[PDB]
Amino acid sequence: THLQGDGLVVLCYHRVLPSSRYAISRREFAQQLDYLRQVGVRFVTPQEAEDYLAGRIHLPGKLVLVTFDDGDLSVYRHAFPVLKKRKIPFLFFVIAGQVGRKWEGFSMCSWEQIKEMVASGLCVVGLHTYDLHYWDSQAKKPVFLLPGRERLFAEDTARGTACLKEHLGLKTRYFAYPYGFGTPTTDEILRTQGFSLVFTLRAKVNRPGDAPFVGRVLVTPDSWPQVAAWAQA
Ligand SMILES: [Cl-]
Ligand SMILES: [Zn+2]
Repeated sequence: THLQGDGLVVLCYHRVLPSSRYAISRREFAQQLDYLRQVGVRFVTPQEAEDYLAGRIHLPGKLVLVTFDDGDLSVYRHAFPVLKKRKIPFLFFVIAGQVGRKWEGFSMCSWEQIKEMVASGLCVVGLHTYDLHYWDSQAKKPVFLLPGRERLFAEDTARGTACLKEHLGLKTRYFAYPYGFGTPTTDEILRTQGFSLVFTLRAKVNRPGDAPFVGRVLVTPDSWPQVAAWAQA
């Protein structure tokens, strides 16, 4: 996690929970947001981020976009009140086919709960596949990057966008790769299906002219000092 200079850093959170893996505590989460704001970081909307990275609106200074991956209930139960009380926008990348279910041991937000967050004007929902968030340990890569799977990826993506449109009544501009990475083949499928931004877990400071690709910092105990130092600097 190497971060220097003015530009857009995009944070990737998953769960806001007290005892789980890939989770940050409610208290710690709020303290992180507070610290960033305290030292002068500007929190940006997904639309602002797109116009910034596309250099279509113009700059300046130190920018941050908050994002969450998967659809965990804790985003509604614990993250959302923190965000709402601070009026901080965020992008929620959901596994559209796992919404309203238990997924890998965790309750997911329901559609009612996602809708309520969208209604606040703070939450924009993106797609995190429909139901292709699976890892192949034999091949050491995600199922959607396995050979001969480009068709399956295209169909899943189209299903995901259709599903979000049906529930939220909105075209889906934003996509996040499960496990953080794609190929030129999958990038192109996303482009032709109308996505304006494609988010990865490449930890970098994003600058105007980087669109459509956005590097995100996965927030961990080890990566936070780097973001905080970058912010304070
Ligand atoms: Cl929860
Ligand atoms: Zn994920």
